[PDB]
Amino acid sequence: IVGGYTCGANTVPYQVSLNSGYHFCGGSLINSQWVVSAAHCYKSGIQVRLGEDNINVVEGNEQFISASKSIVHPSYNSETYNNDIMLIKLKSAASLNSRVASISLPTSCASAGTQCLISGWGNTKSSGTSYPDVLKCLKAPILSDSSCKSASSFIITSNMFCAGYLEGGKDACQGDSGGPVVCSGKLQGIVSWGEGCAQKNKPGVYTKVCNYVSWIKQTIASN
Repeated sequence: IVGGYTCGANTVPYQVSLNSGYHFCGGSLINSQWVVSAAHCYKSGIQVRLGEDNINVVEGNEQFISASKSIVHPSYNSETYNNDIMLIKLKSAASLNSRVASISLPTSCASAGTQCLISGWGNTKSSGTSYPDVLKCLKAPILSDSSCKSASSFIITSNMFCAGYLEGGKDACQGDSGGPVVCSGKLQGIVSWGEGCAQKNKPGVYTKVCNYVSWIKQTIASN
């Protein structure tokens, strides 16, 4: 996260870190047995780390659980990043508490102008590389599709939405992928892609979760 702030230990209880010997993506806990992330974060042998703040220090509230199965969206297109969403089922149910909680799925889609919270352990520099060990936070608004496309020239589908500041300076970045975008208490987006980080007229692009509620619910009910 670029231009954000230190969230504070466990203030984002649904935030998860996907670990394959090292942190490589974020994710969101939607219930005791399931986590949602981006399809481009797919990897074999994933260990889900919940209740994390400093990812390099055992602080006492962590739960390390291996993934039993991963399901990438049936129509995920790695070239355009369309349908960039994936579900991960935990080998065992997580213990829910004040530090580890689930985030609600949306009922309706969020509209332009709505403020959202984006979090992650990704790069903090727009130019250069500097990875934080503690969770970073960023409040950013949803931009209208027209405003986004006109300014960025990005090729976006109806399964994506932009959020951020056209003036630049604040944005998600590498390492934040798969992370949550929460607006009004609901998971409305997943950190998906963009052009560089925090650049002018180049806001972040996120997977529009409200378009996948049916798939998510049906998949978890049958698995």
